[PDB]
Amino acid sequence: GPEHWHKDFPIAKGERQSPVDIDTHTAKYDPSLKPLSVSYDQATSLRILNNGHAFNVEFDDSQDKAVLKGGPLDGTYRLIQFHFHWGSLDGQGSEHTVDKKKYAAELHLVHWNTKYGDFGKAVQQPDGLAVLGIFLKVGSAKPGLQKVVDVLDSIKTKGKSADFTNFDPRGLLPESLDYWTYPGSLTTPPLLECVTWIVLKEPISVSSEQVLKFRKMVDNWRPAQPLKNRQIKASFK
Ligand SMILES: [Zn+2]
Repeated sequence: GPEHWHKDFPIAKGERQSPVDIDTHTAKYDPSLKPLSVSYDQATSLRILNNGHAFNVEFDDSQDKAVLKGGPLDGTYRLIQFHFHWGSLDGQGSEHTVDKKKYAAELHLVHWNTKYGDFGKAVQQPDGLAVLGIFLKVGSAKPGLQKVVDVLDSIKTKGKSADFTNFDPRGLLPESLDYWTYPGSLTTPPLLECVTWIVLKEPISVSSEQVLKFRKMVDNWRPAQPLKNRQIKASFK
């Protein structure tokens, strides 16, 4: 596991690895950051599948039917999938941290830069993927989330999948798209340094009834990585 990733994947000791802690004092507000555009009105989900590390909802990236522009990014990024990381106890579970503070879970909406013509060729570049990072606090319910948790048992174990259509990812957004952003990597192997992270300040809510159905596979995240030379910029003053 994570301590012995550097064996098979030596990018793991790299100068741009993710996730990172976000000490808010140093995270200086950049006003050249345009604001965050999200066109998901024609997002076409295909499958939900437990891959024996987490569960991924797959999307149709055949054309610009669900795209991410603005923020720090040059061009159009296509939604390809989203998946979660989550813990055992609930004061642990998120990949990223804020002043060392940790959420129950983190939701990662993954997009790839159409400059490069598919995910395969995108993952090979520094500006290849843009990953939209959203925290989960446990609290008020999430109707957006409810359509997911429902079907979690028709994929109990590693390898099982399902049809999963007309899922609307905009149900997973918070009311504030204020964000920190830094250059980083996949949090899981192959840990490729091909990612412009977009971590949102505002978490969403999920009910206790929702986090328990997500286990009935725990602590499936990765420790804070060294920030090295990198600046974290912030969209909010
Ligand atoms: Zn992830």
